[PDB]
Amino acid sequence: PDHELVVCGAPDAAALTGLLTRVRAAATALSRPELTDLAAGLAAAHRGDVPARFAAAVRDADGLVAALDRALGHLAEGGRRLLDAGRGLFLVVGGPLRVGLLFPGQAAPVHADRGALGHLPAEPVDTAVAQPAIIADSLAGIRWLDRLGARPVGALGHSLGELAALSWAGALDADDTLALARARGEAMSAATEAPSGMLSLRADLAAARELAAGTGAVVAVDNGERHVVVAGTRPELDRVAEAARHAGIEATPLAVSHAFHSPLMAPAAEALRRAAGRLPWRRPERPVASTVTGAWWADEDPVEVLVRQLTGPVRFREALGLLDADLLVEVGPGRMLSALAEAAGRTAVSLDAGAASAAGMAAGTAALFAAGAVDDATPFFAGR
Ligand SMILES: [Cl-]
Repeated sequence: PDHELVVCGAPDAAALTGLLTRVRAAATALSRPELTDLAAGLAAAHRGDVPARFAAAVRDADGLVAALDRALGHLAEGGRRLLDAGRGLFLVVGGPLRVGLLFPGQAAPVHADRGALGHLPAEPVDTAVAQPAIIADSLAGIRWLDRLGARPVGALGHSLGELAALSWAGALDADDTLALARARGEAMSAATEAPSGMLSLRADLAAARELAAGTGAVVAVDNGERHVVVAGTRPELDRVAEAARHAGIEATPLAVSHAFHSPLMAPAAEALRRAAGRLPWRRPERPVASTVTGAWWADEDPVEVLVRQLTGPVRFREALGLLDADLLVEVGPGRMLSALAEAAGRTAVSLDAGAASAAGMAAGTAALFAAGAVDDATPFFAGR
């Protein structure tokens, strides 16, 4: 792999300081192969009840020494919790922490991302292909969490990702979830009755509703105080873009040929209802914060919820606020939701399941171990 995962731990902070000092001395000038041997040994030796924990994803021995210097500096100042998702460095004394899962949906590319630089097109996703492709990578990430025995507090899924979150929660098996994703992507790829799309606003929900009022456009995706997407026909979107320029709000056209999460998706929701009502749904057994209802899942009919999902807004801000978690781990390809969660002020890292780079699998697994949601990092060293 291109990133190595280095874990260890000790009974308390003073003991962890001693151990990290020793690992730092031993790491200076190790070759890559030597680093892998050290890391594989440390994962074998530091598993089970490991009270105080360090984990880092590193490119090389110098990266490891850098990460240890940061962790040592932290402990020296009496710190007991250092969570740096963007550097894949995690240190926790007195855990476990609460870890929540994020299940992504389809990417939301900008139509013509400048470039000149703006201060001075992209093709839409093929949704019938993309939806089952993303769900397959998320189901691979759930298998990784199952191999590790992960113990998160709850999950949420963005749009499509709610299907994976329900599968993780036991409402539907993997094969049925993948088949439902195929059906959903086929339904949602059908043309809308008239040309339509989506427009991203750097603004909050009330500001978006003010710009959309009277235009025909509607809120499609509520991602947070800094990001709301509206949807509608092209004339409707043009009204909002004009209103946004007058109000001084940045409106960015997205590369999509559908007003997803608007009433123009009603025909697709009818087709989805047929596919969904044929499945042996079960009550979820783990907490799911729905981005359809903005509330915890509780005895809902899944057919009704997943059908009105298509026409109503994605309540990612509300669902993310419900999920009480010191650390979030994204379980899916890419880092779409970790980016969204970071923009809401939360700490998040992506496993980036199915990626060429082991960057995400090393960082994500480091986060799960240091937070105490998994007890054993040896699966990262298996079967290379
Ligand atoms: Cl709302």
